[PDB]
Amino acid sequence: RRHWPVPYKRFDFRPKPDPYCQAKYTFCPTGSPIPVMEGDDDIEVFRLQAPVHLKIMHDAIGFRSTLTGKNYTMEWYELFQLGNCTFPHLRPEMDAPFWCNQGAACFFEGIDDVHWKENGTLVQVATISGNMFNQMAKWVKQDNETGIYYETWNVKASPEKGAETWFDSYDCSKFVLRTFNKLAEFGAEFKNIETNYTRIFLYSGEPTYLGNETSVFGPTGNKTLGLAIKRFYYPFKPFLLSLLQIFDAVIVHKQFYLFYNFEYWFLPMKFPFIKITYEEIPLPI
Ligand SMILES: *[C@@H]1O[C@H](CO)[C@@H](O[C@@H]2O[C@H](CO)[C@@H](O[C@@H]3O[C@H](CO)[C@@H](O)[C@H](O)[C@@H]3O)[C@H](O)[C@H]2NC(C)=O)[C@H](O)[C@H]1NC(C)=O
Ligand SMILES: *[C@@H]1O[C@H](CO)[C@@H](O[C@@H]2O[C@H](CO)[C@@H](O)[C@H](O)[C@H]2NC(C)=O)[C@H](O)[C@H]1NC(C)=O
Ligand SMILES: *[C@@H]1O[C@H](CO)[C@@H](O)[C@H](O)[C@H]1NC(C)=O
Ligand SMILES: *[C@@H]1O[C@H](CO)[C@@H](O)[C@H](O)[C@H]1NC(C)=O
Repeated sequence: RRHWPVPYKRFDFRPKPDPYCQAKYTFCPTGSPIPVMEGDDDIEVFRLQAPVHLKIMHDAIGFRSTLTGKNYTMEWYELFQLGNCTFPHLRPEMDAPFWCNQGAACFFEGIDDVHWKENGTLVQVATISGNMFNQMAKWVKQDNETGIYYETWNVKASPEKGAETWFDSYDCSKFVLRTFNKLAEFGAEFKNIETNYTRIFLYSGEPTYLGNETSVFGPTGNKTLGLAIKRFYYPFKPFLLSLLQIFDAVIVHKQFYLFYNFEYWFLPMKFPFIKITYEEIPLPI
């Protein structure tokens, strides 16, 4: 009882992070506000990729202007890093597991060439007007305030072509693709370069909707299933014992519990279970 992929749910505003969520490394340490370009400016648009399952890459977009002279980096990643966006914390004063899963956009001056050219990619893909850029900027702000949480897993029926997709992730690469589609809306024209992205895939049958955080944990909810989800999540955080628990839940018993849109789903795992691909997603036309 649904359409093929569950759509990503947006919000009217971005809440402040709970004080329980603290980062070891600060999010967007050099982030400057997005400047306003001159309309007739020429802004080179660069593809940026670097390593974070041998090929797990981080994506970002570069901008260089001819009038400003300076260049800039733009990315979208986790406020408290990947693990906190993928698995929750269990606190004893709460029936429900707590997440620090917020991701957001980061924009700052300068492009660190060595960071991307060493073990990654740095290639110009477009040239847009300042006007376009400014318009793009506006969209980013809206996006930054409506798409507030980071999601790791792409959930698909099988590695085959044409296989049904249950869930799309919402990470850095998806942000880059959103920006490029938006630029395409303005009429921007991309070079024809092979652009491959990292995608972390879970393979399962049709998911089942288990419920929101109050429909599962708390007084008006199932107890056995809540303790089941808790027992599923506990090994993913503080070793060998946890590895065996994870292998038994995911491989032997073919079970996954997916947090998506702040709701809980069940994934009947299958096939190669967890694959990390580096596949082509073409630039928009
Ligand atoms: C998208 O939304 C996020 C979250 O609301 C914004 O993140 C915030 O970005 C600013 C600067 O970009 C951060 O402030 C910085 O703090 C460091 C030290 O903490 C300082 O060295 C910098 O000079 C700057 O003051 C801020 O911490 C960060 N996080 C939060 C929770 O506010 C982001 O700026 C937004 N991006 C866009 C393009 O709208
Ligand atoms: C993931 O989130 C946890 C929970 O907020 C962070 O762990 C806290 O980190 C602060 C600062 O280092 C410590 O003072 C707290 O004691 C930690 N709490 C717990 C429960 O571990 C953690 O830093 C986050 N992960 C990353 C990579 O930033
Ligand atoms: C960005 O500008 C710096 C100089 O400030 C330069 O070292 C770097 O190569 C530039 N990168 C790109 C992609 O233009
Ligand atoms: C990019 O992905 C395609 C799949 O569409 C694959 O055939 C190709 O080998 C990949 N290229 C690289 C450099 O990994």
